[PDB]
Amino acid sequence: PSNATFGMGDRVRKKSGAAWQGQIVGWYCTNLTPEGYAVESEAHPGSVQIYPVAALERIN
Amino acid sequence: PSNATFGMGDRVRKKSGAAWQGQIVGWYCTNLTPEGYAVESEAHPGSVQIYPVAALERIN
Amino acid sequence: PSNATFGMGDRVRKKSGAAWQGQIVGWYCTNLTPEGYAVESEAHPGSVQIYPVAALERIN
Amino acid sequence: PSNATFGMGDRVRKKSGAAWQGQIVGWYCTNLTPEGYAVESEAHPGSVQIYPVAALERIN
Repeated sequence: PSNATFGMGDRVRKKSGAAWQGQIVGWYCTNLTPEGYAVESEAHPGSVQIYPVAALERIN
Repeated sequence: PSNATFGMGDRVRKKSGAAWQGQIVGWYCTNLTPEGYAVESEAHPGSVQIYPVAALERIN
Repeated sequence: PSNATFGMGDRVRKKSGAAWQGQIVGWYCTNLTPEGYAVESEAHPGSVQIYPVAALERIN
Repeated sequence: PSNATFGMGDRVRKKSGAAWQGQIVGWYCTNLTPEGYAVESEAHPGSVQIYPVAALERIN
């Protein structure tokens, strides 16, 4: 999107707390989370978790 | 999207099993769920659940 | 349990952020969340969310 | 429990669809899922998902 932090296919991980890592497969927006992403785990195919942008970091 | 069953803001509910109802706030796609939606509950603001298109119906 | 903050059937709600309210239906424990509860929403029968004890408050 | 299919610490996996594998860390019961388990992924420490007994199999 002309503005999003990440794009479909970006490989990301959660920065802290419970772990999660995999590819960006989607997106969501609410008043509480105005920029959120859906992420399919690379260890467990098919399982997707949603998180706010702040919780995620791209993997370099 | 030039093709999606639902659009942001559509009011939907789960057709069966565990209940869920509210507005479409997002979208996701995986091999397992090639057309999925994120839905923020209208009863519990801020809480979003993700589901495959098949599980949802627009509320008329 | 001879020690738990809440019991099955306790009516609770999330204290802040995304909302959630309903009855305690279960329990879990990990290193990250050594005291956690499963809660079935009272607005959406059948839908359960899990949270750490800290996030919940009994409803008086 | 004098009756449960699995016990805390059992190593299990989801039988089909989205994958999930790890240890049993908890339990829940609703009318919809009268026997459910919380499972912490062994690939993503700290992340727990809940499922009905039917969806899981112990790993031998």
